[PDB]
Amino acid sequence: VDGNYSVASNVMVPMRDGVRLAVDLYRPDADGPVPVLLVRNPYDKFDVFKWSTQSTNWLEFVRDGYAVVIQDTRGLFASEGEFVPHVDDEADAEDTLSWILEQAWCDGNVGMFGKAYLGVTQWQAAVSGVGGLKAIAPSMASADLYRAPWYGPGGALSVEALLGWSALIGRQLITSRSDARPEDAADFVQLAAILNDVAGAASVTPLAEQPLLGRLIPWVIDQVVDHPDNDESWQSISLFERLGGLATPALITAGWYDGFVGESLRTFVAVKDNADARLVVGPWSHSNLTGRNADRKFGIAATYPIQEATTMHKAFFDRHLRGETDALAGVPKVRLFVMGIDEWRDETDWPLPDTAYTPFYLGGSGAANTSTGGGTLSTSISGTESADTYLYDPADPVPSLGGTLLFHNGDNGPADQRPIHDRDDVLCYSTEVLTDPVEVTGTVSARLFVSSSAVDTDFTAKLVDVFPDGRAIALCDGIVRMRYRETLVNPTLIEAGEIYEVAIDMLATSNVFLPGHRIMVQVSSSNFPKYDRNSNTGGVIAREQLEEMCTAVNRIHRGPEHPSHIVLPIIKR
Repeated sequence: VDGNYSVASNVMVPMRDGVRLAVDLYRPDADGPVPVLLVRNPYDKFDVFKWSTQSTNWLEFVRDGYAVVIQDTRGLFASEGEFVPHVDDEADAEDTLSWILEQAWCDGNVGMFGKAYLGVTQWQAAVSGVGGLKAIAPSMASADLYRAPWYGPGGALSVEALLGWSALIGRQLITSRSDARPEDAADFVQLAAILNDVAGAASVTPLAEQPLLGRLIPWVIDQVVDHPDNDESWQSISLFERLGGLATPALITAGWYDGFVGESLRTFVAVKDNADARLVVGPWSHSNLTGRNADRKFGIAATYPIQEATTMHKAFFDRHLRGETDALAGVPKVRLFVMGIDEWRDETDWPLPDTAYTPFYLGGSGAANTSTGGGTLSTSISGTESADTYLYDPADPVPSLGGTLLFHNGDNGPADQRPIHDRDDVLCYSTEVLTDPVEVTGTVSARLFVSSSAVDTDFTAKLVDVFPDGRAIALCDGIVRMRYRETLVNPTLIEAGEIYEVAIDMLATSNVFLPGHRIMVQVSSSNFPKYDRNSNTGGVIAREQLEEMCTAVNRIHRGPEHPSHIVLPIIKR
């Protein structure tokens, strides 16, 4: 009977090392083998409601004759072994795909889908070289775990991401225990205390001293906190350099305020030339897919469109797993939610073909400190050589507000920035009020001429849409940790007082700045706890006591000889 299926629970699948991973099998009631979809999940295969609303109505796949396999990753829930994030998923996926292809009900075509960690596991499957894997659909995910979600292209630790995710894993571990331990109740209460105040949890120094999280999951320190450089421990789990050699179609989803957005987009660029890649980018954060935020509404069309996503995935799998050559007719290559006009729009490529990478130069009379300073943005080079100066004190960092936060207030991406506009360490530069719309859609970076009294420090840049009513809405932002200014791999310190030209990777955005709005940039030296705070010492930042840290007098240089600017991807239509 078409539309009918059965579900077998806890089918144990043996890995190469003998450890068995548990899967559930959703198999259509049909004669003959069927195409198969695999989901590798660290959050309990049984608990399909926890993630499915952020993905697809995938039971439609099963009713339409796909088999679906959902697997507990190694060491979690019904699976045997020991859980350490990322390090076993390449081999475990290869073995799992091999097992699936052997089964009587598999017709030789496997795909995957899933979000975040369930999207990472698809890139880790895709590098296995198993021919039966015909397509993947990694949503809001990354193929380079240093660059997202644990560190970033700027070389700063995403501390709220680390601590928030570790705490959720700890609670998961405790809730899943066969026999409760005497300390479970208290551990559970204190993991909730981390999740209720992630910035406070991230404020304890030394950062590397994590008595609770380091005990429940030592990888927190042993891998992430102890490896601030993009070293072999990170490269060993990175998939990115191998993506260019694949020929695997990929349906890639991202969100403009999602923690993985920079790496999600880079996977699309890395695979688009060798197979059928697809891009969908909505205005979502990792945990807020509604399109509604405290001070910014994108309209109901911005709500994660799960039914259209289901239709698109099925069309995608029909083309690549069933060989239905016309299945993707009418489906665009790229589909972006363009903010400002707040509309979905089809494109033929990402980056957009006619992108004009345009410098907007920092300038203005007087000091650019606070939103009532003199800072300007202009497409013309500033005529007068000036400099803006502020004190970055690690004990008083600029609080994170919106952006791509994951667990610390991570449901308000397009956050109003006015609560930090008064800060002397927040330099503001903006255009005049616009009389014509300006569309900025693409990757965004800054090039700043900076100097410090310290031998290391951070510099941040944040792009902002100023509304007529005064709302200053965050778009995209980035950081550069000065020791990593040239390389994330082999850092060197800087000379106090010397001027450096540094790039700040500000990820990406799609926004039409409408008439009556302004384009604004904030520059500073902290963004906490989105990023951990630089100690301004050149030390091992995560091993320093707050007392051991130094303040830094930092300076942005701007003028004809130091033309600091933000590079905006301008689209004109």
